Amino acid sequence: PKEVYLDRKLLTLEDKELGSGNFGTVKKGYYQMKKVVKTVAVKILKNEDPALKDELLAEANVMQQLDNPYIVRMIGICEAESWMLVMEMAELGPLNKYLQQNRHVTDKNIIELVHQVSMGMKYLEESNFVHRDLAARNVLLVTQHYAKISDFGLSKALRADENYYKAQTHGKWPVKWYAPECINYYKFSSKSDVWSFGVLMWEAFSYGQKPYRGMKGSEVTAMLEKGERMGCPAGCPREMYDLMNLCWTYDVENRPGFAAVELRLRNYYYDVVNEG
Ligand SMILES: C[C@@H](Oc1cc(-c2cnn(C)c2)cc2nscc12)[C@H]1CNC(=O)O1
Repeated sequence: PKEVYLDRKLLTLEDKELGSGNFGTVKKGYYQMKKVVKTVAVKILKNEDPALKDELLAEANVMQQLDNPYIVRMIGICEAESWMLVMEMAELGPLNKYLQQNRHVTDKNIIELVHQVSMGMKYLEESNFVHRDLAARNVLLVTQHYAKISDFGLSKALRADENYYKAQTHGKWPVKWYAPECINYYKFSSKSDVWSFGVLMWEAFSYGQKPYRGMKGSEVTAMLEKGERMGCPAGCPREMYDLMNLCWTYDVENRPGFAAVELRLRNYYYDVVNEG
C-alpha cells in the first residue's frame, strides 16, 4: 500500500481546533479535488521528539490497510509546513461530547452506535490488529445513526503467529480504559480492546461522563482487583450493563472476543426494535 501525497496548494485550514488525537491537533479543512471542494479533518503534527513523525506515518499506514464501513478513511498525507494526516471529516464529532450536548438521544440509538463499533472491532480482531485507544472520544459520528472508529495512533498489526503486543515503553497511557493485563504486564490483545469497549459502553450509556471520576490509576487498579466495577448508568438496560460486566472479565483468557460481543449486541438490538 503506497503512501498517497496531497498538494498543500489544494488544502485550506481553519484556525479553530476540533481537538487533539494521540499524535496531533486536528483542524477542519477543505481539499480541492477537481471541481469539488471536499470537507476534511487534518491531523497536524506540531511535535513540541523525533520518533513522533514515525508514529504519525505508522498511524496513516494502519488506516490504509483497513477497509470497513465503521472505520475512518484516510485521504492522504500532506508534507508541508508540518506533517499532516488528511482524513474524512466526521461532521458530528466524538461520541462523548455529542452525548453531553444531546441528552435526548435514545437508548435504542446508543445500542445501534456501540453495535456499529463492535462490528468495526470484530473486523479489526479478524485482521490481527489491536486498537489500544478504544474510548468514546475516538468513536466519531458521521450522522446521528452512523459511528466510525478513529485514532489509530497506538494501534499495532500483530504478526500471524502472535496474539498480543508487548509494549516496550510505558508512555502516556489512557489507564482508565486499559485492562488489568495491560496495566500489570504491558500485554495488549484484541481481548484487551474488549475491556476498553466495556468502558466505551459505560461512557455512552452515561452520556459522556468521565469513567472513575477523580480516581488515581492506583485506586482504579485496587477497585478492579477486588471484583468491583463502575455502576450501572441511570436508564441503562440490564442486558447492556451485563455486557459491560462481561467485557470487564478480569482474566483475559475467560473474557469474550469481539465475535461474542457483536453477537450479544446484534441480538439485543433486534429485541429492542421488535418489542416496540
Ligand atoms: C480530534 C479528534 O478527531 C476528530 C474530531 C472531529 C470533530 C470534532 N468536533 N467535531 C464537530 C468534529 C472530527 C474528526 N474527523 S476525523 C477525526 C476527527 C480525535 C478523535 N480521533 C482523532 O484522530 O482525533
